[PDB]
Amino acid sequence: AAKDVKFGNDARVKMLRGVNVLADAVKVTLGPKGRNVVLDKSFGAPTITKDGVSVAREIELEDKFENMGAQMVKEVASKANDAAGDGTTTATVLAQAIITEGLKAVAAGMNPMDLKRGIDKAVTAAVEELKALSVPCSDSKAIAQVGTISANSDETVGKLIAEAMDKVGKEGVITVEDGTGLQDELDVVEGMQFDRGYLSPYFINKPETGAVELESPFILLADKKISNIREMLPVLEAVAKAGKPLLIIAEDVEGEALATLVVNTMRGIVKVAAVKAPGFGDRRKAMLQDIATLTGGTVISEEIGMELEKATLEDLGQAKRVVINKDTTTIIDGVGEEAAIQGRVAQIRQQIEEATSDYDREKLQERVAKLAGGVAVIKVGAATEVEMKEKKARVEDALHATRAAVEEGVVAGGGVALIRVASKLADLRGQNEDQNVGIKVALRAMEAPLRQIVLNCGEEPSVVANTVKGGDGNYGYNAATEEYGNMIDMGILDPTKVTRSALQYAASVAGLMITTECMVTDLPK
Amino acid sequence: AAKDVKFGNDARVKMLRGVNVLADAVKVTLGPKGRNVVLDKSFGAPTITKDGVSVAREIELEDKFENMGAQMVKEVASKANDAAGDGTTTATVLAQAIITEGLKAVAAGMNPMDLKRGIDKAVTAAVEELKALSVPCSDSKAIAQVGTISANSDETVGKLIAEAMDKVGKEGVITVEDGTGLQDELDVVEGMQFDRGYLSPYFINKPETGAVELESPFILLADKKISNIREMLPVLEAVAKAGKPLLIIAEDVEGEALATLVVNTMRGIVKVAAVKAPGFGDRRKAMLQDIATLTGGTVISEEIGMELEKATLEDLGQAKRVVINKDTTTIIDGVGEEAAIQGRVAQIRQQIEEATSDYDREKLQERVAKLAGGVAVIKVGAATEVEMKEKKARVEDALHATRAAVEEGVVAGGGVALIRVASKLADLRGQNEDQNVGIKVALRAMEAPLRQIVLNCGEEPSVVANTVKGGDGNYGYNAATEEYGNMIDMGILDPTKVTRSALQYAASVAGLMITTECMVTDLPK
Amino acid sequence: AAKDVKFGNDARVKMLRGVNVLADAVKVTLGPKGRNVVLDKSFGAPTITKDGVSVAREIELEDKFENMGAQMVKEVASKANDAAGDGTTTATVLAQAIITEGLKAVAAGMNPMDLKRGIDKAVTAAVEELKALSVPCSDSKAIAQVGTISANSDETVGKLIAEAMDKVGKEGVITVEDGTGLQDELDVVEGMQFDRGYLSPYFINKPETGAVELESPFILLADKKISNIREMLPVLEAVAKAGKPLLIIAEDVEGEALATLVVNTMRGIVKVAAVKAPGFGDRRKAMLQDIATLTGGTVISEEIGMELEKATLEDLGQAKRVVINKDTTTIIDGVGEEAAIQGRVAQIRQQIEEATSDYDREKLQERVAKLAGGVAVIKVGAATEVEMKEKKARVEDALHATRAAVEEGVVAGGGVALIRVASKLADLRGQNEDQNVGIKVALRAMEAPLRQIVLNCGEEPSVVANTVKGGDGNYGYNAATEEYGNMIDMGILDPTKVTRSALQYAASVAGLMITTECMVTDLPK
Amino acid sequence: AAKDVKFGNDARVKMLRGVNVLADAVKVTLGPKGRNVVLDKSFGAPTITKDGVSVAREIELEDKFENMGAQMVKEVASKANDAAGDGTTTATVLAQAIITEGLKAVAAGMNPMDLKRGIDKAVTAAVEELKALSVPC
Ligand SMILES: Nc1ncnc2c1ncn2[C@@H]1O[C@H](COP(=O)(O)OP(=O)(O)O)[C@@H](O)[C@H]1O
Ligand SMILES: Nc1ncnc2c1ncn2[C@@H]1O[C@H](COP(=O)(O)OP(=O)(O)O)[C@@H](O)[C@H]1O
Ligand SMILES: Nc1ncnc2c1ncn2[C@@H]1O[C@H](COP(=O)(O)OP(=O)(O)O)[C@@H](O)[C@H]1O
Ligand code: BEF
Ligand SMILES: [K+]
Ligand SMILES: [K+]
Ligand SMILES: [K+]
Ligand SMILES: [K+]
Ligand SMILES: [Mg+2]
Ligand SMILES: [Mg+2]
Ligand SMILES: [Mg+2]
Ligand SMILES: [Mg+2]
Repeated sequence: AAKDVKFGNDARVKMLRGVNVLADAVKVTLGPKGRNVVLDKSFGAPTITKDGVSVAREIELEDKFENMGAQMVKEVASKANDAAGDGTTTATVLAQAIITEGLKAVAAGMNPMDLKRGIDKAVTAAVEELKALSVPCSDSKAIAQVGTISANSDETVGKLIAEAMDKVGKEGVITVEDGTGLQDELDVVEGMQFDRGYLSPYFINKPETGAVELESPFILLADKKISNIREMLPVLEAVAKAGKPLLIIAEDVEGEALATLVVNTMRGIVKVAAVKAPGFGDRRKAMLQDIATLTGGTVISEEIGMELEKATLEDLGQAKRVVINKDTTTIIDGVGEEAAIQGRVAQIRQQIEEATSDYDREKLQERVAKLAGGVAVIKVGAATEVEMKEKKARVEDALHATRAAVEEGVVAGGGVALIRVASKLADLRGQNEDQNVGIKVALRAMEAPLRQIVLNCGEEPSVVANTVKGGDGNYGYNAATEEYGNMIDMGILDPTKVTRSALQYAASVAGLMITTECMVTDLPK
Repeated sequence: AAKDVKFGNDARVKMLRGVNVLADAVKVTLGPKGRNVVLDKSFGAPTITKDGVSVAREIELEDKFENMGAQMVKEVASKANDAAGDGTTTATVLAQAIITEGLKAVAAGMNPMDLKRGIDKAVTAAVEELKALSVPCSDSKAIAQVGTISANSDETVGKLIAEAMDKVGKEGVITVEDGTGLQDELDVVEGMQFDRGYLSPYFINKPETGAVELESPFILLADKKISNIREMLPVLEAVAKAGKPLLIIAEDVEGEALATLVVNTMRGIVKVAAVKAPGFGDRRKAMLQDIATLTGGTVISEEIGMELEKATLEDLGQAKRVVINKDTTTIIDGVGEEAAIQGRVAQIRQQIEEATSDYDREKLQERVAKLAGGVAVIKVGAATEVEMKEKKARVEDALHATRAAVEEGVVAGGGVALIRVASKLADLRGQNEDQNVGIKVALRAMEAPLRQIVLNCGEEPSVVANTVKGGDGNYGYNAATEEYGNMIDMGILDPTKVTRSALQYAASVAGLMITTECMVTDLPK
Repeated sequence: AAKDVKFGNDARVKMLRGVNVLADAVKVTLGPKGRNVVLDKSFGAPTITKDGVSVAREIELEDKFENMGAQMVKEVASKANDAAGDGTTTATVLAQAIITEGLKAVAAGMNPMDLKRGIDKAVTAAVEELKALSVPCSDSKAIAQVGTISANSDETVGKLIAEAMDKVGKEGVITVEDGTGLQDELDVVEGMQFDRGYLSPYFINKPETGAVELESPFILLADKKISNIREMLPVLEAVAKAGKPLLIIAEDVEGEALATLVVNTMRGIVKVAAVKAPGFGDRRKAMLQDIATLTGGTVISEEIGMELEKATLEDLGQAKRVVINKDTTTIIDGVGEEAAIQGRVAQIRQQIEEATSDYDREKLQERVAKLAGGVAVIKVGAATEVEMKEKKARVEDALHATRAAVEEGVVAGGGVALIRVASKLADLRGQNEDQNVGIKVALRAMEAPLRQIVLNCGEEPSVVANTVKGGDGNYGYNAATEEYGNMIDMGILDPTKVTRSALQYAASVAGLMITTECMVTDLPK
Repeated sequence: AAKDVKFGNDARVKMLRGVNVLADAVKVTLGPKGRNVVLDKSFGAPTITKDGVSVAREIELEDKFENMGAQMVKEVASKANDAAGDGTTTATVLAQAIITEGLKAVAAGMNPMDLKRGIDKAVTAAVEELKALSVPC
């Protein structure tokens, strides 16, 4: 199809307009006191929200080049959120600040390479200072405090998270489910987790979380590529009985069988979830065999000459609950008999004793840790049902926050860590008058989060920013109570990973947009 | 799809225009002497109404942003009506007054946060004063007078309501049905009510009330999630015989089964009503078993290994009449034999004697109260049929009014309670010159109901408002007779819940619109 | 359909506009530091790329004559890339330079014949000088260095390529496959390669490479033209069992059977790849028989009176892996037993001893070398999977580079060889004042690659070009480190075939455009 | 009459565009290998000239902000012709170069008055050096 092509400043102005529209819509919700955005709906009353993810989801522009700019910033913010677990609006704010200043500089006649170099060196220095500023969070008390803070001053949630990480290790697997009464019950079962997501996004039955959930499902353990429906039709017919879902774990499922399964799921004949087998090479079969032993199943591989046609319900495995994420699959409470679990664990342990390679033994300890660690289950108790659901959501968010906090520590919240590092780095210089303009652009953009937070609350950003810069350590401004104080003592924290990820991804997208020479899109016809 | 995005005053002006159109259309019907609105119809002659609910239902705007404003106000007015049982037009009037003044203030340069704070504190003070004014209505005589007033001076309606509440308790279940002759007959049967509405809005066969009604229906007591039609085809086939409706009470019905049932109901092959089982956790099965023993049925649960395929008409329960609301299900006159119900009551009573927790014994007290209280039935007698239907509607509205009156008491009607509180609070002050503008906005908007009532009747609002403010207590203006006097003695009352709900929801929507920074809607294409 | 016809300068201006748009979009990505081009996508976030092939693929123009110019340059650039393995962007840059200057000269009144003659003689002289500069690369050490350089300083890739070419000869067959662990394993099996591509482009299941890949496929060895499906239904029905793909190698497949096979592949019933038999005449049957012996099959020829209807799985051959390219078919690890292979080799060797013609014996040595050489397999080992895939792609590109390097040697990269030859040929003269304008146009366009590389890096092209011209030998500019030095020592090489092919194809397309008198296209309706 | 008001960078880019139009017309005639400019005259035949002030006195633009820029830069050539009788193309070239680099420095956040003071100091020192560098003729 015929294309529209733009070069140079003509492309830059369109990207700048799109970025400004997106960020202007999204940034008014930053902080604890964000303003309201009314999002229209096809039918009924609109949606009034203070969340930036929701606002960014429904932002689409009629002009194609401005739409390119908006989508470019949006997908980088999504990447930052995925990597860190939080920080979409902050990353968007940083990206807009850097992009606006840098594109103004480029339009004046400066060398884009020098600006990009200055921005990159400023960001690297800031990241080093951020590492210097961070304080470790590894002991139980700090973990509980971080959980309570992330649960909006809910001490029970932090208590449960601390108990779970003390039970199954801080690097283990934790899952939350619905409870029965008002009691928060925690228990340990046998399971494992491997990083393979669903093959198609059309299998998702929980759009609230964007994940696939199965209750007491059968699993097909095929060590081959699925190529024809005729191979799986008897298995599908057997699964249709008793009304139980089926989980497909095989080497790969290509177009025709994937389309058949997607159509079946949409019309609801049989609910099927498909996931690729973990790993590759000769270790993939070991991973699959460990899964089969955990779930008490049988591996169907062409090497043994086994056919999916002659497969009954016996060969399938059974698990209590299975959760499939975008890029992660969790198996919880397999029915595989436990003495067989001990026998397999002992066998691979003896293999470990025979390991002669560093990488090989590392993979073997990975396998034994996955197989013998188990998973932790936290059951949410409440009086009514809606509060139980929102409490479960709070527990999930607190788990995501606590994982990053344990990974890299915590820094003062409210946007004051970036102010600390920017005030530290005020002496940084570049080799060129254009690399100096880039260094000033990146350091000026670290005050944007706190300034926008104070602006949303309704005070004067300049006075509060000056007062915070004048202080030292964790001195900062509490937006909820409109008073100053030590941010740690007021319980306003951010994990270091969130801040670092947001800053780095904003700088990345800004550098990509600064050195862009052409944009090609379809005609507006 | 591409979106249109507006910021700031550009959004505020559009919301203001939409709110003005909606409220100007709806407020001319307020009071006993409202004017006429001519609503067009697809075919034939128009509809002429003095009711604001009907007028608000058919208001749409061609401009998208103004339509967002109108729908925003309409949805909050509907919330107020649902919470209090009455007060849609009053809530719309209060909301328009506050929104207009506050948006004018915001456009002039005042700070939205301070305005919202002033409005909120004025409303809280008004609510406290309204609680101060209210007088109790708990004894039988006051209940009878409130019922008579709510039934347009119909003493028989109040007599029946007072008898029913003295019979089955002021917090019991009361239902009204069609009678046989001219006699108003009241009787007590065995029944239960639980707060679970219909699964889909397409099951409603009575658009006049917006409720589902079933006569002698069978009930399916399934303690499992229903997902495949093949589980229920035999049961549906059995139900199709004898031409009796079926009510589904289960854990949940997912996409395809719900769609199949909706299609079957729409084409009328079998009339089916679907409703979710009450509660959750381990108590949900207790409630389901109590329902089963009430209606003489059998619980079909996968734990016992029972299948819906091998289910005949025997396992189903039978009830004389079942009514389903938007969020409430009522079962009247179950065929369950009384000795089984009494033995169940004794069993849970012995459980209560063994209760060791306050909230646990609270659930148990709720259960025994629901199971042993029963329901009251009021049968409407009249000479003709149209008169009987109109009297039944009057009885229903009187029941809704009397419930709120018992819950929170009564205050003088005609809009004079709000004048009383506004005149009381004339000394209230704020911390800022912008919080003072907010306080004056909220207190000035409390005279809007009485002024609009007097304007609709045809007098001068200012003279009557001044005369009423001059008085004290229950002194007020009768719009029907154009005469002053004591409101209580002339029988013009409002429940305190209606006034409080209208004021609070109006202030809520006004605060939402004041602090709105962006509006995103689809392109007009 | 009605056409639009343009003559002379009206056609030239449109072609010039199209060529300018294409080259302006594509050339900003040239070198190690090319800028970014944002390519819109139908859904989601755009594509940001620094690769000229991707940018050139998605360029279409709304104007039809300008689109002729763009497609004309694009197709010749693709030819150059196919012939040399690299040099699409460089060929585009050279073509644009020559075309622009030559068309400017033509529009002024100079004779197109003389301009074309001058350009042709300048290019021939440059090719001779480029042959003079080239340094041979045939010994193992130079091969290893060339492989390492082409693999981005990856010594293991070069080591593997050198080992493979030392095993199976520098003119042998090399194939890369996915490995198992982290070990790079190299082995030799029995196979052959013949230059026959897929019959239809719809059989390709690997759009990343644009090739057909089959795993353990059956092959149909038919020595006749296939035209009726009824001949080939039973064989496909047999093939559908066990879910194995089928490779069709016959004299030719006409419209009906090819369409049926394409439809079957598209809907995924049976995966079929079709290829024409190699050669022609009486040698074609000998080649087909050699393939059949290699794969342990049976030739189905009408001369023996064999029918495809009475063909079972026995007559088909089996191979471990088969790869089909655009114009090349590779058979790897046939199941043909080795003693039969040796007997066949001895038989054709005895035939060679009886050869009495030079060309005939040349065909016989071709046959024996292809039959007895075998193929080399290189297996890529890595830790993760994405790394393994990227490394395999790097190995493939290094193989393409090393083949050309062995074929013709290497010259200094960065565009300094063309500067060397242009500075050598500054004394060249033509017979006419119009042939002198053509000679200056061709020599001025040889500095365009280095100037564009330096422009993309951010320096001043004139100063760097002058410094490079002042030097001698392999002195040149390193764009990655912005430092001068000897190009060989910094490891910036470029095969002579790539440069020669790019220059020649650019001159060809320029000469075609210069002597073009008319352009016929469809109406814009 | 009614007026049009432009603030900041918009004004500066319009002004620089006008400066560039006039300077690009004038600068093609500089040196031993400069060329001629044909000037249309309402009364008579066109004049073919290689003089800087003759070309500069002729330029007027359609846009009014760009016309302001051109009208301001024209005074350099006018004054140079009035004072020395020669050297007007060189003056125009220098003025355009200074304006371009100064606007680049201003867009980087510098104070224009301090830049102006620095330019003045540099030019004063330069004139002293030029006086020191001459020889009698
Ligand atoms: N009470 C508070 N006072 C000041 N800043 C706060 C407070 N609570 C949270 N914050 C800060 O506000 C930010 C949260 O903004 P949010 O809307 O969550 O955007 P994001 O999704 O990008 O994190 C965090 O950086 C946090 O440090
Ligand atoms: N005879 C009367 N004189 C004065 N006011 C009255 C009289 N009867 C009812 N009202 C008042 O009119 C209001 C009823 O208006 P209505 O049209 O029902 O609006 P809504 O549905 O919002 O209550 C009540 O607040 C009531 O106090
Ligand atoms: N480090 C370097 N310094 C200078 N020139 C380089 C360097 N690396 C590669 N080149 C040159 O850049 C060219 C590669 O450009 P490329 O984007 O690959 O275009 P093409 O696809 O036409 O080869 C080669 O001619 C090579 O000689
Ligand atoms: F143009 Be100047 F007068 F030499
Ligand atoms: K928020
Ligand atoms: K009315
Ligand atoms: K490149
Ligand atoms: K001159
Ligand atoms: Mg957040
Ligand atoms: Mg009413
Ligand atoms: Mg290349
Ligand atoms: Mg002169």
